[PDB]
Amino acid sequence: SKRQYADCSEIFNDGYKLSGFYKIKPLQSPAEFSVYCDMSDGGGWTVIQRRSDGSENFNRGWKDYENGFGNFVQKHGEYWLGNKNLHFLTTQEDYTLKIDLADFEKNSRYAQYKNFKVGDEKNFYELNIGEYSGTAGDSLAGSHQRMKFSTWDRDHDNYEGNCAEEDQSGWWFNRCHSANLNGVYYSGPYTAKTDNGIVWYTWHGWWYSLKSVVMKIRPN
Ligand SMILES: [Ca+2]
Repeated sequence: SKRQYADCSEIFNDGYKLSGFYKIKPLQSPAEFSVYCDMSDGGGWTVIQRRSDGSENFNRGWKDYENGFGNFVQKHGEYWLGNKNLHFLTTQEDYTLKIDLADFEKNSRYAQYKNFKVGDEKNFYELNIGEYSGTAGDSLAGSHQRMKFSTWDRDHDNYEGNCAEEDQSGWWFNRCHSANLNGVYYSGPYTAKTDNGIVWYTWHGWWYSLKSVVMKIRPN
C-alpha cells in the first residue's frame, strides 16, 4: 500500500509546495523515477530537461537518450528525463510545454507550446507541439511539422548526413540549423565548425549558447 503520483501537478495539488526532486510514476510507466518538480510558476511543473553549467555530457547515443541521464540530486544539476518517460508522461494527459531560457547577460525569456506529446519508441519518439506563446520567439517552427528524435547511432532526420553526429547531441532534428537545447554548453558567443551550441535562434543567434534552459510541462 503505497501512493503514487502521475506527475508534479498532482504532487503540488495534493499540498506539496516545495520545489525539488520527487518520485513520480506516469500511469503506463513500468517503474517510478525521480524528477525535478518546479513549484514556482503557479506550481506543478514537471521538469523534463535542464541545462545549467555544462557539467553533464549530452553527446549520447539512442538508448542513453531513451533511458534518461544526468544528475538527479543537485538543485541546479543538468539532466534529460528520457524519451520513454517522456512518452509515458505525455500519453496520460494533455500537457503544455514551457521552455525557460536565460542569458549570460542576466536576461530571461520563455516559449510555451500547447498539446505537447512525444510518441512511442516504434515511431521514434516523434515530437508533437501545438500553438506557440511567449517572449523568446518560436524556434521550433522550421501546427508544426512532426519530427522524430535522432542520435548519432540512429539517424531519423531529413538531412543527408547525420544531424546528431554533427551537433554532438540528440534532439528532434529536421535540418541541423534549427533550435537545439541539448547542444554543447558554450559561454555565449562561440566558434566551431558547426552551430552545435545550445541555441534558440529567434532570441539569440545560431552562434550564441544559452546560460540555462529548463524544459518543463504541466497539464492543460
Ligand atoms: Ca540522414
